[PDB]
Amino acid sequence: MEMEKEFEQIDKSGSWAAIYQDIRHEASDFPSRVAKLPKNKNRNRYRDVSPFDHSRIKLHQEDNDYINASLIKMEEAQRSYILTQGPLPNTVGHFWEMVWEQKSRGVVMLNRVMEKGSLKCAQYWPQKEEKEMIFEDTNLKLTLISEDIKSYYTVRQLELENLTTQETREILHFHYTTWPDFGVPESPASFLNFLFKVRESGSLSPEHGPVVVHCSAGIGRSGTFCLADTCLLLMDKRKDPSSVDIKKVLLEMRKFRMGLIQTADQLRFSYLAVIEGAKFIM
Ligand SMILES: Cn1c2c(c3ccccc31)C[C@@H]1C[C@H]2[C@H](O)CN1
Repeated sequence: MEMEKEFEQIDKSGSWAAIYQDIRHEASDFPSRVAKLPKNKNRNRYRDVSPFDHSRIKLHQEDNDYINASLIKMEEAQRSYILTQGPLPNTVGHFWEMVWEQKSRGVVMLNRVMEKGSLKCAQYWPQKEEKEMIFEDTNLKLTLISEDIKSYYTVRQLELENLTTQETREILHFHYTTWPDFGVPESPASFLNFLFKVRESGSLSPEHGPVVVHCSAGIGRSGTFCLADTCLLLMDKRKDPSSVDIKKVLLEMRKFRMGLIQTADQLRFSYLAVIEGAKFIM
């Protein structure tokens, strides 16, 4: 079926939970043996969210190459994404090592450091120009260059330096600051405006490594971001945009990381975002 009328048909019939449970039943199951090794317990935020072995990002290190991060490679859309958990106190150096090694231009953050009165990720970037951060375990230096605070999101320019080679690179930090502590946004308008700002920066384009996108577990809000981006790109590429099937795209993405889209409300929100976004594109 088309999307917008399939949407109204699920609303009128109140069957979002049944649609979402079908997706959960059909989703891929692949091994995640490296994630579960005892030496990696303090590298995982949640015991039930792990990268598959076949798609995990490897650190260029011979001691321990493990990080909780996955490469989502969308062949028809010609887009790739790295989805990862919010960094932990003992993985902030690994996080920036990955950004460096994978040649990423942009980092997309969809959570606040504290939500619901608890810490959802480490403070992993500097908040003042004159107070830079040094990660001694991976030999990197990170400096805040500029910050632009808007009503729904903040954009930061960062300088990442590999202290071993003295090479430097400019990284863009895109921080969506207004996702509610509970539920999903009422309107997709600010989320779509944010997606378009990331696109306009070059951070999603083939001349760079994959964008790094995270929330707390790296599957819920993060899944919504890449699902909406890929569906909108396919609607622009194909002769028949009504052939784009959001459930089929989501199942394709779940071949590369488990659990993408965590609730039926996030699934409905993803439909809404793609529907409204397709009208603005034209
Ligand atoms: C524009 N730019 C540059 C750097 C940089 C670091 C942070 C923000 C912006 C930056 C470092 C050097 C020179 C230039 C170049 O673009 C890259 N290499």
